[PDB]
Amino acid sequence: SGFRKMAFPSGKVEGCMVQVTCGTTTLNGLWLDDVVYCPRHVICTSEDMLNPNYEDLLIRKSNHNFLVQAGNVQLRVIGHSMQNCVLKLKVDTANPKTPKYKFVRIQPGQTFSVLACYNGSPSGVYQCAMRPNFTIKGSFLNGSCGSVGFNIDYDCVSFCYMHHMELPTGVHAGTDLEGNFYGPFVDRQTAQAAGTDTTITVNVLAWLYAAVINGDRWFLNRFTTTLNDFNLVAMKYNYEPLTQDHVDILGPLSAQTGIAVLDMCASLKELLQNGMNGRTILGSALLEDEFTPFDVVRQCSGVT
Amino acid sequence: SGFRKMAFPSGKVEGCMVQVTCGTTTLNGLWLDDVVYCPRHVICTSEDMLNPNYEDLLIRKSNHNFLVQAGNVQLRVIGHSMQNCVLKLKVDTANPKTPKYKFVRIQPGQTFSVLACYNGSPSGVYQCAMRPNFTIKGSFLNGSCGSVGFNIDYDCVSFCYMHHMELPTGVHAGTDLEGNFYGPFVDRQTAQAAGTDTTITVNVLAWLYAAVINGDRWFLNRFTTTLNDFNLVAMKYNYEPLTQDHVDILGPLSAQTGIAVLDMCASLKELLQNGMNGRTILGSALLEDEFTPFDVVRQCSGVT
Ligand SMILES: COc1ccc2cncc(NC(=O)Cc3cccc(Cl)c3)c2c1
Ligand SMILES: COc1ccc2cncc(NC(=O)Cc3cccc(Cl)c3)c2c1
Repeated sequence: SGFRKMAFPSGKVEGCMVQVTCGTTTLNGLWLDDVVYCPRHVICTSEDMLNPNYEDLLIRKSNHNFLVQAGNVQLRVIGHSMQNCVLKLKVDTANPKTPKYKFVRIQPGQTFSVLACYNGSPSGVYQCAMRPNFTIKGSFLNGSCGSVGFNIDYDCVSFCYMHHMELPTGVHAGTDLEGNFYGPFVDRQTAQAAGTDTTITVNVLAWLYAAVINGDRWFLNRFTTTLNDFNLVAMKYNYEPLTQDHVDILGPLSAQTGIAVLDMCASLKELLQNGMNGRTILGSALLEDEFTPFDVVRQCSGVT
Repeated sequence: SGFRKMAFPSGKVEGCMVQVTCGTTTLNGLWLDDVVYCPRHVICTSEDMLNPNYEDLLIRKSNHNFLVQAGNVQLRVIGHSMQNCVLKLKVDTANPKTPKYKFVRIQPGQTFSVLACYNGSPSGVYQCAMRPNFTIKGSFLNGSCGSVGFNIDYDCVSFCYMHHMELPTGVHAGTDLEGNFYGPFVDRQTAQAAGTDTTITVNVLAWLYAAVINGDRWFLNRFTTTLNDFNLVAMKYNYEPLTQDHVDILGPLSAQTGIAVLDMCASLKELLQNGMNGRTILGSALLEDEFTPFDVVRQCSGVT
């Protein structure tokens, strides 16, 4: 038993973390095979950060201008390209520690592990979620740019996120590994609307199943509800609307506990309308939405 | 900005995770140099788990009975010894991936990262704290025995915890790497008193400093307090008594924010006497005590 905000082991990812220096700026790069991926804002200076002409800024750059360092050994840059908002630097050596990897674009509400890095050195790892508004609530400081988010299935690392920017609101915005930002965000030091963020309902329901599995049952009740009635309650409390696909994904947890998904919806409806009344669920005084149904299954079954 | 329950990168630790099989039982081992450390309850069977005679059970065992597996390759056991509640199996090969390591016994209130493993395979990593009552609130399933807790300074892994047991209350008990349990716990399937657990006050104060550093200031007030007055409040709310040593350790965070430790104590006194009033601090509706002053400094400064 026990329920923690568990991240994937970062080992396979530490072996890809490099330091990228361009001009006066240093950020993190992801060395996979003979390519180093990093945020394109490495070619920028403070003056041009308000609205940079990335194509023009990259033109004044040659392979020898980009300095890629892997721990201590210098990598030789033989090619440079800009793919959306990332630079792909072809290096003459393939990373001996490259794991089996995929570049995947996650959906909002999905979770992943983040390995925060500074100067190519990892400092920590935390599990987080792609918010419905495409922001992430991470922990990032200056120099954390280039830190990646990922998921791990058996031996394959699916890279899903690269950190680029911190919004004035303190939340974080970044891209997939092909350079496409999640959300409407652009790599300019300009004020940007993060958007209205909602609560990932299916994740809160999955965490309620995780609570029952781990002994917390006080929130269970003699009531049930329909998808329609629950969705009216969810709309009032800024929760993502529940669909039959969400109910289907909660099938495994519903079968393990023997609690129908609409009976768990009725418990969540009561928790929303009445609050926690000073109590806790899994050590928390608020409803948690950063555990997908898959995360709860993995943690309560012990998939390695 | 941002404040997460960040764990150390698990890379250096994954390279030491082995699988130990003895008889019908399988648990995790820590392969450092030519020794594999694991919980001694690997030599037990269900019948003798109520009160095992470990000395007698180990006598019926020879080096060839212990099966140590590192990923896929089998290790050759040339020596076996029992040190308190851990077995030290001398293997003929030194772990090529052994990091610079220390075996340290942490104090209650200290934090560490845990790499949960099953069959020698890591599954996740989470940051947690040694509770004042010497239990840990981890996430462990059957087969998680042998999973270690650690801290990392530069390149040195300080191993501080080895998981042995889950108490009937769902909390976890384990040992240091010399086989000494933290707390009064023994490796027997017997009901054991976990003890009264208190809230690590200096950690809650450190997290309040982390809240101010990251924009959350609603809890700050026009009041101050003495060590004595604050300690009366802490006693009523089952918080660890604050000492001048705790105040001294909060010196760096007090200097960064410019908020005197006794003014932050007065804010905590109000939060305890009045609750959060439905609000949150760093995304939480309760007072957090699993971030030491060092953790807050590391996370808000970016030590790699
Ligand atoms: C300067 O202080 C910080 C603190 C925390 C930080 C956390 N994440 C990122 C940082 N910097 C940037 O976002 C730099 C930047 C600016 C505009 C557009 C783009 Cl793509 C990048 C951070 C800086
Ligand atoms: C059998 O199910 C579980 C579930 C979660 C579990 C989480 N941690 C540990 C487990 N097992 C034990 O503690 C085995 C045991 C028993 C008595 C004394 C000692 Cl030293 C060891 C777990 C078992």
